[PDB]
Amino acid sequence: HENFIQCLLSHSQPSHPISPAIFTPQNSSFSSVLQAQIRNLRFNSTSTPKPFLIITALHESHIQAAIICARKHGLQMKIRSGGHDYEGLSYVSHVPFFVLDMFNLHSVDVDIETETAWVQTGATLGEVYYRISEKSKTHGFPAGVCPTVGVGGHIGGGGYGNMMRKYGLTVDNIVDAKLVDVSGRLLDRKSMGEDLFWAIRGGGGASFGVVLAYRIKLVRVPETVTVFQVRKTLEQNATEIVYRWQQVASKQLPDDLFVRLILDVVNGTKSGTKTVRASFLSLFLGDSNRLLSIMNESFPELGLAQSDCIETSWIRSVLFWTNFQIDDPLNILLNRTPPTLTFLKRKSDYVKQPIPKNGLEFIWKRMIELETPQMIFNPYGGKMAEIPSTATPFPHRAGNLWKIQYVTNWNEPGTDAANRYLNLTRKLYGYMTPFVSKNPRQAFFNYRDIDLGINHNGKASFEEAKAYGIKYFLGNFNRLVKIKTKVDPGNFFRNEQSIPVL
Ligand SMILES: *c1c(C)c(C)cc2c1nc1c(=O)[nH]c(=O)nc-1n2C[C@H](O)[C@H](O)[C@H](O)COP(=O)(O)OP(=O)(O)OC[C@H]1O[C@@H](n2cnc3c(N)ncnc32)[C@H](O)[C@@H]1O
Ligand SMILES: CC(=O)N[C@@H]1[C@@H](O)[C@H](O)[C@@H](CO)O[C@H]1O
Ligand SMILES: [Cl-]
Ligand code: NA
Ligand code: NA
Repeated sequence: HENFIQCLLSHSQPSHPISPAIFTPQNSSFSSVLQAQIRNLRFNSTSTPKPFLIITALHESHIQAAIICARKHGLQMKIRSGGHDYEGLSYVSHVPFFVLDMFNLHSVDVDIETETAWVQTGATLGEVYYRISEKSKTHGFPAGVCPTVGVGGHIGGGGYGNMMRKYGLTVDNIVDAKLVDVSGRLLDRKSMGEDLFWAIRGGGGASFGVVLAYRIKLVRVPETVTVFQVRKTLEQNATEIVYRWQQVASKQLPDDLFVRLILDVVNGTKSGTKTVRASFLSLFLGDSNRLLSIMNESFPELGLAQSDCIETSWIRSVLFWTNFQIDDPLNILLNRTPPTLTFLKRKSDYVKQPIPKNGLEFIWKRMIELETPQMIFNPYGGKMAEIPSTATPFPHRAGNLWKIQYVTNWNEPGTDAANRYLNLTRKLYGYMTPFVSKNPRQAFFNYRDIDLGINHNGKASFEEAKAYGIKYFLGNFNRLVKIKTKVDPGNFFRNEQSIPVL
């Protein structure tokens, strides 16, 4: 790989030297640089394939170099921003590969006048939120809950958060972007064209190029927002409460109200026994009095009271939504490292019809017998129902009541232990089949699941890619494929779930 390392130095601009950005295993730095952006401990095992090199891009020129050199030397590049990829596809590969690490490109330039912000893809959601909140307590951006998530993957993959019912996705709130293409041209919306600007807003940036920055459209948040978390076990009538949630959370609750439902298995009231806990976690873009009127009318079964409501800034709602204390200092959002790392599996599903009470009691018995899997239900409807399926590569719009995330975490290392938790996760997904979308079984790209299929990027690539691509992108998969064939016909930008060429 020394002709590649030489091509990189060969392409170095003298204003921004590439050498301090190149790490090979002979640098004693290498291990911690690889490890710094790892967010799934499954992909930090000794047996996990390591890149032979990491470029920690310090300038647009380092990206241009890495693309041009990797391309003429036929090398697999993995782009990494926040490293949250649930499958580690940003830092893991079964062919020899290097990682282009974007974390040093984390500029956030907030313009409250135009309600916009130029955000480098190496920035985290927490840095973006922190930087908005420093200029204005009445602006925000409808992205994800996890402060350490990277902008690159989050927006690339169609990121959502607790204001999607009001403002839609992250990708519904982009005015411009900067991207380096297969040719090493630095492009913006204008030079990139509407096809590529569409593709990188939910179609997985890493199939099309290195996104350097999104220009994001900020949104108005109220001077006061309301949050709550209310927990109900099966013994507190959780079945009736969940059942009612299903009928209102996407369909009836005003667009200002997001009520997430987290389902997990906890110790019951009788010793040794387990029960299902239904946690209702909410952001209301408004005050407790309007919320309490909504909930008394549309969802009284939750028993939401004034004592459940916390009123705070939009920025402190973010803290609350990531289990940080509501009085924590805001700069905790600048920590790029989560307080806990675990072994984890994620899958997703979409629900299009409410689960009958019989079906919920079914799920409670299955969840109690598998103990560890949890499910998170994220209501869609409001703006998510108003945007056409074609507006972004992300297709899941009207007709979807909610998105399920299957959440299985564990601490025990080793494949044997992994296989057990993966198996539990696959079983709950299996049980959920009749309740969730079918023909095809919809999936959310950002909840990446290699169980949906692996693109080996040879002869079979288009065939293999259909297996996850139709699930992620439904009928938009064909447009992604057309655009991929035009912007990257040689499939330089590839990964285990990349958009294939025709
Ligand atoms: C909470 C937590 C704790 C995690 C780890 C993930 C979360 C999350 N909460 C989320 C939420 O509330 N809403 C969401 O929509 N998603 C949430 N996620 C998932 C998260 O959005 C995805 O995992 C996302 O992909 C993370 O992005 P990242 O941190 O940038 O992750 P990677 O560096 O692993 O990259 C992911 C993926 O995108 C490609 N990529 C990264 N950077 C790129 C640039 N600059 N250009 C092009 N492509 C880029 C990577 O190659 C990889 O394929
Ligand atoms: C983030 C993390 O847990 N990384 C571990 C590191 O702590 C451990 O010491 C190292 C062996 O030296 O192996 C890594 O996977
Ligand atoms: Cl997560
Ligand atoms: Na290593
Ligand atoms: Na109402």
